[PDB]
Amino acid sequence: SMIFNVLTIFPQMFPGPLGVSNLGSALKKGLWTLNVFDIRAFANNKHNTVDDTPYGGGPGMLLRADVLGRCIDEVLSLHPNTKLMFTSPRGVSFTQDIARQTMNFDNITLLCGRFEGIDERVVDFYKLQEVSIGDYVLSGGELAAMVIIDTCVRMVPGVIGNAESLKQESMEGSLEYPQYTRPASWKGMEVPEVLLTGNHGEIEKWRRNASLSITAARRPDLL
Amino acid sequence: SMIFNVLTIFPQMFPGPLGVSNLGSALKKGLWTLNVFDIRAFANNKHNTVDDTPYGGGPGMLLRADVLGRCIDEVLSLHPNTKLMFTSPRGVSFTQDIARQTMNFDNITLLCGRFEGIDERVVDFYKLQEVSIGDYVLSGGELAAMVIIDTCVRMVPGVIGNAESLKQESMEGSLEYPQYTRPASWKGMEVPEVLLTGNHGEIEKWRRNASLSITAARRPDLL
Ligand SMILES: Nc1ncnc2c1ncn2[C@@H]1O[C@H](CSCC[C@H](N)C(=O)O)[C@@H](O)[C@H]1O
Ligand SMILES: Nc1ncnc2c1ncn2[C@@H]1O[C@H](CSCC[C@H](N)C(=O)O)[C@@H](O)[C@H]1O
Ligand SMILES: [Cl-]
Ligand SMILES: [Cl-]
Ligand SMILES: [Cl-]
Ligand SMILES: [Cl-]
Repeated sequence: SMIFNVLTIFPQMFPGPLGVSNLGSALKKGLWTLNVFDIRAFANNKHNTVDDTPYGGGPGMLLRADVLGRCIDEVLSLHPNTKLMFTSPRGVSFTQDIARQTMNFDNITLLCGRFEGIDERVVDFYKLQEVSIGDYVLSGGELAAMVIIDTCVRMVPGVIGNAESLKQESMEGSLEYPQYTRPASWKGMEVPEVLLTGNHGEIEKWRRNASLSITAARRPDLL
Repeated sequence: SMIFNVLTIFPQMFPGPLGVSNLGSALKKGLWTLNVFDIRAFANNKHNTVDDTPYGGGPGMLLRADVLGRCIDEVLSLHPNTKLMFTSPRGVSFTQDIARQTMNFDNITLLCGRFEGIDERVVDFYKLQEVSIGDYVLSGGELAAMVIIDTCVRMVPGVIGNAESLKQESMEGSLEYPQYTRPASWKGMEVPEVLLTGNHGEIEKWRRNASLSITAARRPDLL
């Protein structure tokens, strides 16, 4: 019920990080599905060439519209209502919220850029939704796609523990409070005593106030 | 001259995306170095256990300070001036700028969180610099570390073509203009004529104004 199609010239990168731990076992269980399309296999030319120099001059290469179009058209023949997305620094900033909106579609397609990007006609023709994972420049869209997929699949019911998932949701808009586990003492540093009292009321008070204080100090924008 | 130490419970994920294309060949050439430390190998216990339930209650698990400390101390014995960083949603927002500051150190260590995070004592004792790659929740720090490394290594001289690199720098603070390559016509859509005239002056004017218009429409914050 959660299908992601990844379009990439590096299919052997995938599943990669998406293949371990909860994501990976949820993938084996079939709680989500990952289809990785190799863009190169859709190159009709005798060259097998996916990229070419840009019209107008300037350095680098650009993914071609004909190759991309064949690949995307294949994806559309298989999944005609897929939500078409393009990893791009030029796109809207990915957030937990965009992640949730993205999941209201149950079939999502992520095009991974390489080189200097893709021919603009592909973006306009297919109305690709451009998405940036942040204000930094990656070498390719593959990491961005993995980031988007991990974020989304983490919220598919059954992928992570229910309690963890509910706690994560309820903490949204706040920074995580300090957390501790064994050993009791480490390099002479001890765990705050309240957390060792079993006093649920006081522990929860302490956590709320720590989160509140940390949030105001570092992410006041989260109000 | 650019050394990254990645601390992770999933060493087999790496190099992964960092191992392909320019990053990968620069890694083989030795323009940067990647040391992936397996946190599990530093678990002294008979259990081989890196994580444990948090003091004070609440769901999930947390990476232990004793295990992390042994691993990080090993890293410090080898690289005593390494810049210690921790992937965390609670951290400062990674940007091209933080990436450049990060590169003024030539030895960087990235701790990858898993589960609910790590024992806070580790953050305070080692003064870890917390870094978020965006306002979304990943399953682990590994993708964040890859994102940080890719961003940084992309600016190491010799990793990508000089011309591309200079163009990227000069376009900072602006959104990328529309780009085109062959074929001339695709699904009845043609390339803007100015880009086919060879007129460098007019092409550059057109690009500047497209970038300016797109930036104002979507990222006015980039002034
Ligand atoms: N922050 C980011 N978010 C999402 N995708 C990104 C990204 N940074 C790079 N990419 C991906 O990596 C590819 C190559 S980078 C493109 C560089 C180009 N000079 C430009 O400024 O746009 C992009 O096409 C895109 O798919
Ligand atoms: N946006 C982000 N940037 C950097 N690291 C992130 C991240 N999202 C998750 N992580 C990493 O993934 C690990 C597990 S997620 C931790 C979840 C916890 N409830 C919390 O809110 O902090 C984190 O310890 C961190 O290393
Ligand atoms: Cl591949
Ligand atoms: Cl569909
Ligand atoms: Cl592993
Ligand atoms: Cl050092």
